[PDB]
Amino acid sequence: MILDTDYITEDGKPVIRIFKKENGEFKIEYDRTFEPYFYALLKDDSAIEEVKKITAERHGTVVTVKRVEKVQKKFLGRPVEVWKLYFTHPQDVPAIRDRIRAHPAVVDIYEYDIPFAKRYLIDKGLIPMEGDEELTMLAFAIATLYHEGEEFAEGPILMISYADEEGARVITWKNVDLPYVDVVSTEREMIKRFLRVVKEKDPDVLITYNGDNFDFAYLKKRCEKLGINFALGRDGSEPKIQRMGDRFAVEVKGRIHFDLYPVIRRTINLPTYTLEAVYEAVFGKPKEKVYAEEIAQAWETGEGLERVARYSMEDAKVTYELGKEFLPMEAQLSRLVGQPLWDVSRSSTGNLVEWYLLRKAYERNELAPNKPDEREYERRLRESYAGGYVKEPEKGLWENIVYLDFRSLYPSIIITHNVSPDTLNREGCKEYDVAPQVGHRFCKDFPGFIPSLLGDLLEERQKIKRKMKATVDPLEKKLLDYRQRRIKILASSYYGYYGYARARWYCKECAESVTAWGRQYIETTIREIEEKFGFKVLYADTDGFFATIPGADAETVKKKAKEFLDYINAKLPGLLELEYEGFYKRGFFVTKKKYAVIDEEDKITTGGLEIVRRDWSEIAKETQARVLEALLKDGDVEKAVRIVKEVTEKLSKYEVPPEKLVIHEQITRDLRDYKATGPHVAVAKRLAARGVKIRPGTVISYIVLKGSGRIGDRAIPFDEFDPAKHKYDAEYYIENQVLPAVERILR
DNA sequence: GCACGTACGCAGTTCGCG
DNA sequence: CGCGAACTGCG
Ligand SMILES: Nc1ncnc2c1ncn2[C@@H]1OC[C@H](OP(=O)(O)OP(=O)(O)OP(=O)(O)O)[C@H]1O
Ligand SMILES: [Mg+2]
Repeated sequence: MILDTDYITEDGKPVIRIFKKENGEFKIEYDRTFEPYFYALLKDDSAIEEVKKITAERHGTVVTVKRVEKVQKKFLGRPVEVWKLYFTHPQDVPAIRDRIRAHPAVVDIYEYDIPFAKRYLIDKGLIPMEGDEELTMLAFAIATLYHEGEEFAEGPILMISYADEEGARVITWKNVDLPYVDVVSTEREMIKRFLRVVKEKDPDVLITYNGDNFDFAYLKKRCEKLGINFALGRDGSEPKIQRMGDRFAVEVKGRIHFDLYPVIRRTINLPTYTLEAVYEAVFGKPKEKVYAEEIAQAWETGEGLERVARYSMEDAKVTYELGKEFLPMEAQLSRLVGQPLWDVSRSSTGNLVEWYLLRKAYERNELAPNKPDEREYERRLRESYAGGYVKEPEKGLWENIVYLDFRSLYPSIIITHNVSPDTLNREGCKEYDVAPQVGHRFCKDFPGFIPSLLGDLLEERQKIKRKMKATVDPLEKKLLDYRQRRIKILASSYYGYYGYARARWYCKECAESVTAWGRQYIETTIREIEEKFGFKVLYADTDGFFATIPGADAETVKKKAKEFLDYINAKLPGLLELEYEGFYKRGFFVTKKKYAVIDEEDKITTGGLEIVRRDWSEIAKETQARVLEALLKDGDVEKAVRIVKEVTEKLSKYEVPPEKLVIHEQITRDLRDYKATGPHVAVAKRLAARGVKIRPGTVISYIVLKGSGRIGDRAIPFDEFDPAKHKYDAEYYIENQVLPAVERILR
C-alpha cells in the first residue's frame, strides 16, 4: 500500500517521495516529473504575455513563471477557460500567488493553496491504505518527572515502555526487578536503547496516546537537549514536530505516528478522555492509574517503583490493544478520502470532506472553488438558517409509545432532490425540485456533485448496522456501533459542510433546503399519522417523533405503526423512508430535547437528560437514574422522594465519595478570548499560570469547595483534592445538583 | 502549505448588575 | 434577587 507522500528538493527541483510497503517490504519510490501549478482566470488571452513577466523574490531566488498552458475546465458544471501556470519549486506558489491575483487583467486564481505532496496524490489517482498488506504496529509510552514550576520537557524521562503483538516491555535507568523491566543506567541510553528497539523491530506504525502533545514531544525535546541522533525514521531522519495551529504533531518519515487521542475524540464521547477512561469504555475493564505524585515519590524513595513500571507497561499495553481495533477504522477513512493516514487521523470531519471533494473534482475536470477570505468567512459565520422541526412534548405519562424515525433524513434529502451547489438554480434544465418555504430550485437532469458521492456512505451504514444484529459478541457489537456512528457523522457533515464558513463548496441555500425539506416531511408525516390513522404525536425532534394511540393496547399500536410505515413510505420519493425504531411500554417527556421511556424488557432509555451530560456530577446522575427507575419501573413517587432525601443526608453528613462529586467541562476557546469567566474557566486559568497548557478541547475536572461567593472562586481541580484538607460544598451539590436534576419530575 | 476544525435548536447553569 | 448575557453539551 501507499503509506505517505512528501517531497525533497534536488537541485532546486521537487522530488516526490512515496513511502510504500509492497509485498511485505518497505520501499520508497521517487517521482521527479511532477511540476507545481495553479490556475488563473484572465479577461483577455492577450494578457498572458503580461502575466509571465510577473516575478517575485523568495530569499534571493527570483520566482518566475516556468510555463503556461491554456486548459478548458468546468466550474460547478459550466465550462470555463482558465490558464494553467507551471512553476519550478512548490514554494514558488506562495510567493507569487498574490502578485498574479492583483493583476488588473487576472480575474482570479484557483487551486493555489494545495500542498505539493497532497496534490500529487490527487492528480496521480493514488489512494493510500489500499492493498492486502498487513502493517506492523508498536505502541509506546513514556514516564516523566514533573515538578511545580519546571518548564515542560525540562525534567528527565523515568521510564520508556513499548508494546507490540509480542508483548510489552519497560526500559528504565533505575534497578527494578520485574521480568518485563529491562534496566540500563543512562536516560540517554534509555533513549538510545529505545532507538535500537524501534530500528530492530521496524514497525510500520507507532501508536501513542496524546504523543503529539506529550509523549513524542517530550522525547523530541530530550533529543535536542542531550544531543542525540534519534534516527527513528526509515530514511535515517529524526522525528519532526510539525505545527497545526495551536496544537502540534510529530512526524516520523517512513513510518506512521498513530496518535489515538484525536481518533478517540471523534469516535467516542466520554466525560473525560484519559487513557484509563478510554480503556474502560471500549473493552469494559477497569485500568488502574498511578498519579505523578506517586511516580515522583517512587523515584525518590526507591520503593514502589515496581507498581510504577506496571503502570507504564499497562500504558503501552492498552495503547496497542486500542490501536489494534481503531487503526482499521481509520484506514477505511483514509481509503475514502484518499489521503495519508497521518493527516486523516488528526483532521476534522470538515477537512476530510473537503479533501475528498477536491479529489473527485479533479476526476471530473471540475475547477475547485477557493476558500473564502477573512471577510466572506465572517459573513458566512454571521448568516444562518432555520434548523430542524421541534415540537413541545405532551406533558404527563403515556403508555404504548412507538418511535418512528427517518432513515438518514438529511443525507437522503440531498440525493433525492439533488441538493448541490452545481444544481442550485441551474438554467436550461428540464426537471426541477423546489425546496419548501426557502424556494431554492435544484436541477434534476444530471446527478449533482455531492449527491453523486453520498449514496455509497448511506449503504455502508446500513451494512454495518446489519452486522450489528448478526453479531453476538458484545465487543464486536460496540465496535460496529462506533463504525456506523462514524459514517453517520461523516455523511451528515456533508450537509454541515454547506454551512461551514471555511468550506470551499459553501452553499447556504443548499443547507436551507435540506432543513426545509426535513421540516416539511416530519410535519406532514405527523399530520398524516394523526388525521388518517388516529395516532397522537407526543414528541417530535427533526427526523423522528414519538406517537401512540391513546386508548389502544400495545398490540394495536404496534400493528397500526407498521401499517402507517408502508403507507407513508409508498408516498415518499426515492431514498426517503421512515423506520420503526423500537416500541416502549411507558414514557415521560419532561421538556424539549429531554425525555425518558421504558421498553418491554424494562430497559430505561433517556434522551437529553442530565444522566448523560459530563457537566453534571455522578451523584446527581445516580440520583436521577434511581428516580427514573422508581417512576418508570415501580411507579412509586414517594419512593423517589425518599431516595433524594437519603442522598442529601449523605451529602450533608459528608459521606459521599469525592469521585462521585466531579464536574467535567470542556475549554472550547483560548483562555484569553472568554467574555465571562466561569468555574471551569477560572480553574483552567489557574492551571495555565502553574505551567499546565490548557488548549482548546481540554476537559476541566473540578470540585466545588465549601465556601461563600462565586462557585469559580471555590472550585478546585480533582487532582489536588485531598479529603483530609479540603471539604466539598455539600450545600452546592444538594441545592444546585441533586435536587434540580430530579425536581423537574413534578407531575 | 493546509488544517483556522459540519450544521441548528435548546435546556440550563454561572455570573453580574440593579 | 429576577433577568440577561455568556457558556456547555446535548439531540
Ligand atoms: N452531528 C450531526 N451534524 C449534522 N447533522 C446531523 C448530525 N447528527 C444527526 N444529524 C441529522 O439529524 C437527523 C438525521 O439523522 P439520521 O436520520 O441520518 O440517522 P438515525 O437513523 O441515526 O436517526 P435518529 O437520531 O435515531 O432518529 C441527520 O441527518
Ligand atoms: Mg434519522
